[PDB]
Amino acid sequence: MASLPVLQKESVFQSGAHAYRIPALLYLPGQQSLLAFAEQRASKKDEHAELIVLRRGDYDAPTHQVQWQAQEVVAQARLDGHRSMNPCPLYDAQTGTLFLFFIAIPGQVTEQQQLQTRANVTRLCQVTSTDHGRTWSSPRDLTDAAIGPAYREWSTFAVGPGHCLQLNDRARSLVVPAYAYRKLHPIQRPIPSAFCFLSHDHGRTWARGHFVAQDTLECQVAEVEQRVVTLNARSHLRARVQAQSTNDGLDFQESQLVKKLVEPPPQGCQGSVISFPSPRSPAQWLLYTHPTHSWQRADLGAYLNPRPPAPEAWSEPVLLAKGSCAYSDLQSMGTGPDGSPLFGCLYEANDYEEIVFLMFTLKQAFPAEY
Ligand SMILES: CC(=O)N[C@H]1[C@H]([C@H](O)[C@H](O)CO)OC(C(=O)O)=C[C@@H]1O
Repeated sequence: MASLPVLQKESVFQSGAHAYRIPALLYLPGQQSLLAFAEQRASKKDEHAELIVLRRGDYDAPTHQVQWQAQEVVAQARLDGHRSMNPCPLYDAQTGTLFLFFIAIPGQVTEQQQLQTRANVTRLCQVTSTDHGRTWSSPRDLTDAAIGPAYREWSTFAVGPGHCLQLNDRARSLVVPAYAYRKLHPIQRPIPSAFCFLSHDHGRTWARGHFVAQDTLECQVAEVEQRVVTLNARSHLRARVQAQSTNDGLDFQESQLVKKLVEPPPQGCQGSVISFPSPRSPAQWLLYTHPTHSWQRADLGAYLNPRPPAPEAWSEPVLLAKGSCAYSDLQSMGTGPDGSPLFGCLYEANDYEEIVFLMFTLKQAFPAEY
């Protein structure tokens, strides 16, 4: 009945003068340290988002523990008179440039307002850093160059939330997952769909990836063995929707509903997925974390997929945290102290009053595999 015994469990963000929701985790391999982002909201309500905070954590080897440095505001991540939300970090392994994509919405203008008004006022922004997050660039509002023509086709949009992807294609392309509320019917309300923002010139210029099966929300993507881009998305149904792309995220040919991966009643809850080298035919497996309770957001579980992307291959979950659990973001941290794949997990806990950092090896969560 207890949670899974892990290598680490520390509360990295807590309620105080501000509340903190919507976590993001980035593993800088050349540093052997993580970057944890989160929304610093004046309250726990979405419209009360304000800026994005950051904390750098450095993995100590002798102790197999991570040590976080004081939290700080990524002051640059924001547009004049706009709030910031949905941090989506990504490290370009080739140029060594750190990217932090985010959303900028005018003051306290709600999401709901944009939806029932069918008037998109959200803006796609990004900030870069060439010193591991120590200093950032001036914010770059990509709204025009990435969306442009389609901006009026959406009631509203958002990126992530969570870490992004960089394919191992000829050009090492950046893939920023997302979803959008598309105005398709004159009467029927706009239905959201997942999709990815693509870039093949290392952030110079972006492009919109094509949508997936209707009714998909926040999502994440991971690459796996020829070469595919599996995407896991939140849905208003009662289970996760996943899809595969064989053309580097430009289109998703296959799209199914995975019943083994449940979703809470309202409109589900953001979950997270990543891939890692396979311990033992396929070169990689997938790991996913999301609440396992079916009525509410609680009991964050970890799911394993040893035959990606076969839907039915997903495993039964393992309890990572008992009680109130919401959003989360995973990260492949390489080889763990016990020679198993190492994982870094950031998750929303206790009625959104703290964001917890979890660290465990594949051997701890899925011993059955060994
Ligand atoms: C950009 C934004 O406001 N995202 C919000 C998201 C969104 O409303 C839903 O995915 C429908 O699109 O919902 C939730 C949530 O706790 O479930 C918090 C997020 O901050």
